[PDB]
Amino acid sequence: RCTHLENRDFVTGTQGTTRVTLVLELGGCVTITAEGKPSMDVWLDSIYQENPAKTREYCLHAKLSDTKVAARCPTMGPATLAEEHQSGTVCKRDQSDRGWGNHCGLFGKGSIVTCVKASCEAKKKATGHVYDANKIVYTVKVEPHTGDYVAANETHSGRKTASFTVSSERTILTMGDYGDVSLLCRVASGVDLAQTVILELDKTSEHLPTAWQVHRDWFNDLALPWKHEGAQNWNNAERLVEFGAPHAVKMDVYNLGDQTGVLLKSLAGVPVAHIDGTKYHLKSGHVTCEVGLEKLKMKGLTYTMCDKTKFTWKRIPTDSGHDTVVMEVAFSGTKPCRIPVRAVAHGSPDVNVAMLMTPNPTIENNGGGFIEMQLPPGDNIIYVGELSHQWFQK
Amino acid sequence: RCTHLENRDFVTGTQGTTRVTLVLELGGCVTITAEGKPSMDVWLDSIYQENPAKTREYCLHAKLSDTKVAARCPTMGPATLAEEHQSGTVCKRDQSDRGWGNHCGLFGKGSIVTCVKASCEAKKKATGHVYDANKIVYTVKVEPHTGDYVAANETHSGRKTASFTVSSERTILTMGDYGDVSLLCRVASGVDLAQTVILELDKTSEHLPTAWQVHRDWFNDLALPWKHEGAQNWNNAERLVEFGAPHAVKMDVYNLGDQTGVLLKSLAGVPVAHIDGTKYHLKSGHVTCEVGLEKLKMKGLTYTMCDKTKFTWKRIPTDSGHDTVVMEVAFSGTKPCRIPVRAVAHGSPDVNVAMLMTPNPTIENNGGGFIEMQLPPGDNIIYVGELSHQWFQK
Repeated sequence: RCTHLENRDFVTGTQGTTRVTLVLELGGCVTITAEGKPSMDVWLDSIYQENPAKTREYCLHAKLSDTKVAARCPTMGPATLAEEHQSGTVCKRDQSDRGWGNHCGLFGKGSIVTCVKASCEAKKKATGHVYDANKIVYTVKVEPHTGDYVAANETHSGRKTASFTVSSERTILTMGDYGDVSLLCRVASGVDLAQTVILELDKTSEHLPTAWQVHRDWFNDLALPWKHEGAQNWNNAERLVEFGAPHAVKMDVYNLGDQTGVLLKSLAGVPVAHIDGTKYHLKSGHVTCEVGLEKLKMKGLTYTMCDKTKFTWKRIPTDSGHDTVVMEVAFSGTKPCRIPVRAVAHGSPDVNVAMLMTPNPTIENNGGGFIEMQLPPGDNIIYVGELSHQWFQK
Repeated sequence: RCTHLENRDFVTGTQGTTRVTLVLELGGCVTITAEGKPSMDVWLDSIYQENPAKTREYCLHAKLSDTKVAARCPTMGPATLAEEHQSGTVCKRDQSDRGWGNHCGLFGKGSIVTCVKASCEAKKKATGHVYDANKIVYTVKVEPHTGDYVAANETHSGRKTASFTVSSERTILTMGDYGDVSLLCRVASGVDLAQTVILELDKTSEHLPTAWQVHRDWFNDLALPWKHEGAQNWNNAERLVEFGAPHAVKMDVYNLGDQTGVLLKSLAGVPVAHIDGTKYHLKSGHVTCEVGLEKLKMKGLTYTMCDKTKFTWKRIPTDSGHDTVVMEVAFSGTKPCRIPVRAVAHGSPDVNVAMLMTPNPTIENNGGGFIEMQLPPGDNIIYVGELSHQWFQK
């Protein structure tokens, strides 16, 4: 959740910097590191609104019923059945080729209308929701970068959270023993959340997708029948119906079937949005923080060095990703000790080249001893006391 | 089925014409009329092949099962589960973001493939058939134009049929008592019936359409998984599957759902082809006939005129459509009599202007006495003996 996340920046300062101003986008993480304070990771974990507002619904499959055909003789009048008074029904008026051998009198064209009742099928609804900047929640998380951490989904009593609305952006956070990071987070959505919609389908028992963040323009002009929250019936039922020509005095009525394919066509390469029932997640957004570290303290520098021998390599210094070396160690002897780390560049043994992200590495009780250092390029030798390993830097 | 059909031509001759050469397209009708013979209607009723050849099938909805995920550590190797040996299965290879907190060792990208089994759903097949000129059947129908007929779907022992293959186009036809129309019909398909296909869906209990005559090019490049007649499994299953990105070591697999809408989209305004189980109907085609009437005879001219009074109007001379006047009459007295018809143009009473399509109109037992005449333009008076009615001609 930070050595992991490919989207990792650092931020470093003069000791007499004490504000930092970042942007955090989603599921990027930043490691802030600063002279004589402990490196923190800050990151933006979640944007969402709970019970967002429902928008129009869309029919993806029509239920057609009661084909109604009424037709008049070519002088007589024009025809009507009065179900074109009603809604959630689809009606075409044609003229039918009418003679004698079709119960008429004059040879001519003999006005005809057929209507049909259009309802939507059991669970083939598609449902918008809209966001309100005033109701949305931005979640930043701080966690010290000491790596007395766990593996990628197990919390931690240092590792704290701050939740910002638009309307409240000024939390202070207690980092186990290290003191207080302050946060100030000017919220910034992305689009007009009156121009942006979470679109949902019904979970139709497959490996098929449920949900998409999508512009409110595109949604609103979709090719489908629609209503607002549980309404009478459907406007634009005719989007899903089509009529035959008239033979005689009958006129065929068709269901252009199931738009599910058609919609997921539309949505090709739109990536799916996320949802925890209540909580609707934005996929897009960022937030911009003033991270106030005038008030962190070091991991207890109050401790005596680990006996320089009793270390063994939990993890071989391995390439990190983000342009650092990281290593775990086990040190069997005494308990809470400050660790002796150092590394040096062939040529020059009397000068330490280790630039630590892991400033005052300790081995604690439960455990500890992850080290992240950045090293000059070339053949170096890394030392945790006497324990050593090679390193080449590219 | 001929005063009805908007698509009616006539053909008329010198008495010493005896061949006629027509084209008949489908569900157009021609009325041939000729000095001192009885007017016939000829027309092309049906083109079809029985049990046409099946082509590829197309899947309109996939059944996905057994998502199989296998992934390797970023030095280790590349990954395989061996279900990408198999077919009717869909496999993507990605690289997954792999670290320490994902059971690995090196920080890197750690080759992963997931496969899924793709079968097609209960009755969501789409099925071509192809035509063979050698196997197709062209049906012409002759029926005398005396209108001792019925109403638009009740046969008649005069009204005869001739069925032409490519390979046999020379029937002679016995018209009740009138003699023999000969027919010679040089068959002409339309498209290469190796470039033309009846496309079918499964009758999915709606007012939805089943069938379409369609070019074999378009069909063959459709966006769907396919097999030949009941095969192992499906090629191009991947047309209907799509994969998530890889989180960790898992990689999501999706069903782009139901192509029915998508296909009927494609087919918008293609009009539906027809099918009687065995018999597949072309919607397009025509056939070109030499109609040999050197051998028709008149309705029995052997009869005495109807008493000129005892006629009453079954149907008022009404506009036909096709540029003729048509009328029915009832004549209560004696029985088989030849009818006295005539009409005249204000100005000039001593000269008959009635040009009959209904040359030797009789009233028979069961019944009779439909008259179709064509009249010069202006105020005329039509007379069946003494019975009379006005006519204006435009």
